[PDB]
Amino acid sequence: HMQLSHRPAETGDLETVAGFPQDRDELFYAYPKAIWPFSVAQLAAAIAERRGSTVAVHDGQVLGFANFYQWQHGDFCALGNMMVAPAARGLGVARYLIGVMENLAREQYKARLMKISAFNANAAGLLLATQLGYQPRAIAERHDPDGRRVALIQMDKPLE
Ligand SMILES: O=C(N[C@H](CO)[C@H](O)c1ccc([N+](=O)[O-])cc1)C(Cl)Cl
Ligand SMILES: O=C(N[C@H](CO)[C@H](O)c1ccc([N+](=O)[O-])cc1)C(Cl)Cl
Repeated sequence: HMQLSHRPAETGDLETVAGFPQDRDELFYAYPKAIWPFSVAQLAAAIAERRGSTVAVHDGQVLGFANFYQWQHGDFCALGNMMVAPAARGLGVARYLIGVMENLAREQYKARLMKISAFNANAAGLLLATQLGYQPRAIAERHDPDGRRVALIQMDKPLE
């Protein structure tokens, strides 16, 4: 069914990926420093600052995007910017990309651990990470775009 492949993100993918977040909450979950409306320029700025920007493809469509927020050779990487096409939610795209990013963290960065953090309102992300073997380690206070306090739940998982 949902055959998925991956490759590094390319300039040609920017518009498509920038179309993924459907509301301010979704943008905040994936890219908390971004400002709504999202734009190719904001996506390109993240890609420049980060590593490992990767897309997931199915039936000739880019359906997902992720990168590393943090990377420390021999130590850990932290997942960032997970976005999924609105017509492909709940089909395994985020799960698939997390596995790809785990492999890349192991292979390229010799990471022993992957970190995933999710904002408290992002139930789906918390639950998916839990399904994939991530455990919560800490909770940090953050603020949303309206200045309201939110909880960032910081999870991790050993790699192999
Ligand atoms: O789909 C969600 N969260 C997933 C969990 O894997 C992920 O955090 C995500 C965030 C933003 C997004 N987007 O804006 O396209 C897509 C997936 C919630 Cl918005 Cl319901
Ligand atoms: O700054 C630029 N490129 C960098 C890489 O050198 C990166 O691609 C980027 C693009 C857009 C951007 N932005 O508009 O915020 C920031 C960085 C060009 Cl606009 Cl000159």
